[PDB]
Amino acid sequence: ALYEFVGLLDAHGNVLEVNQVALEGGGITLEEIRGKPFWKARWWQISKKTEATQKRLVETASSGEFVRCDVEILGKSGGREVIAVDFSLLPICNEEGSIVYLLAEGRNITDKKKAEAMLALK
Amino acid sequence: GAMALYEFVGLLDAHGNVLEVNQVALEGGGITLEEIRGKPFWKARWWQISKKTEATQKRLVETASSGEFVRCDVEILGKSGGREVIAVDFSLLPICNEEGSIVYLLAEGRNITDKKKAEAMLALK
Repeated sequence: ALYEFVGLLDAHGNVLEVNQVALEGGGITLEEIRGKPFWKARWWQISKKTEATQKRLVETASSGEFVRCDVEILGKSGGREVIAVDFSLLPICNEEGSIVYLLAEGRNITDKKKAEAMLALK
Repeated sequence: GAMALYEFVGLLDAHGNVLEVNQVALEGGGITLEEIRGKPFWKARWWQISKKTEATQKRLVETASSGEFVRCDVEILGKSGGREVIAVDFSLLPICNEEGSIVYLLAEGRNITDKKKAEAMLALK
């Protein structure tokens, strides 16, 4: 559905723009994180594993690969509280096909109706 | 400095309705996001120098909405809270999702006013 959180990154994952709702959820101001890697921002700082995971998702998108996965973030009450989020990274190319930005999107799934994945039988 | 690499940017939906705009663009136009959110980009005050400028921006957004990349120079009410005209190198990038469907348009612009002034001076014969 239309995102709840959204951010624009350059192709190295550095933060360019972030909507107010995401900044309020993480307890972060844009000026504090702008120009620096997205994985360093507080949303991704539950642990060294969550940080590393997000750096890896940014590397995958920076390569042209679309990312979608459920993740946990410090994303509620000014960075105090963990929420689960459906998270996506869209590589944005220019007319020649070179990746120039990344779009980070998320929606809070903490109250979303419990859903079943499609699992292979084999 | 380090951040000079980017100036105005906005995120539109696939039909050009406004979703997000950065503060440099809003302050330069004297516009708040709430006056323009969910309504066509070409109705926002940057593009209202005349009916011509508005009609061209609507064409540019329809071009990008069809999946084509747009870049060209334009003039906007984009300095001193919308009070002054600046020339801008303006681009719209259609953004596709994983299935290849257009989901958003990225609007970017850089102020090239001093740049055109300099080109005109170097052009003097």
